[PDB]
Amino acid sequence: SSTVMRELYLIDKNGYVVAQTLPLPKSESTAKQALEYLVQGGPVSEILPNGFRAVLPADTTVNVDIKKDGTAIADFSNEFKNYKKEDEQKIVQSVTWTLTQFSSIDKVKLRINGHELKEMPVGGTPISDDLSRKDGINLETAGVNDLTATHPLTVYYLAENEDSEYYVPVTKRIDNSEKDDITAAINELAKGPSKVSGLLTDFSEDVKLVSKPKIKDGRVTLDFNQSIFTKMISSEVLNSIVLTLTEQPDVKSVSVKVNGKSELVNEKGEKLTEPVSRPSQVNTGSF
Repeated sequence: SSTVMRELYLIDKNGYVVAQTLPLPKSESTAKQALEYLVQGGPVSEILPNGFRAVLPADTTVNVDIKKDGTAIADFSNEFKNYKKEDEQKIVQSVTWTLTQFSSIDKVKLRINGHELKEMPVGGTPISDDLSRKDGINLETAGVNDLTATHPLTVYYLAENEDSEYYVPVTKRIDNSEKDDITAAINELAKGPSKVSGLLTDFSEDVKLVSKPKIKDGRVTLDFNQSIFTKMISSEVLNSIVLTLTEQPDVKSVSVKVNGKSELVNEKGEKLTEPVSRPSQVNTGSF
């Protein structure tokens, strides 16, 4: 009533940048307000869920200028510099993903006291002129990654703490020989996250698509084998699918079938015959 539910990209106890959807006071400058609620020791302290921490250094202030081309310019005070090197990429991703939740913002530029950032101050992490969700989040960097032979794709895995389950986006490397990123996403969901990553998958490893996905007017149709599930598909599996696929360009909804038929039911026993769209609140927080 006096608040609006807003995505804040906080840092969880294992180091992941993660959306927590939290009640923020009505405001005339919502993009600016969202960033203000990333500031350590600021108003977010009162609504900070357990197992998460704020992102920007204490006493950081910010202006946000939203251009007509969809670019938001976030101009920070000098306290912005007062972070640990280890958090450098987290901060860029947090700000980027927090700003781009708004339909008027799809690109981000960073400034400190009006000075344009081509790199982050503490550790020199490069920032591109075009900064968006496509620059990834929680990048998988374990092992040898051939960036010439792979492309980034964001996939949501499951985490949990005392209070709740929540969905954590991770940018994986997909082989460039895969031209179907819908299928790639599903295969990655079935494979599950890295071992000892603080993440889990509710997918069986045997899950496969049995038909090529179709897409029509932003609606993806998936046809699974029996491993996907009375024929119940779990909420964790369904949410993961939908969050993951609706990160992809032009995907607005997902319909699910098993071996040709719309026979899947959810945990409430409801038949899933219609397209499921992205949750209105991603990772509602508990405080």
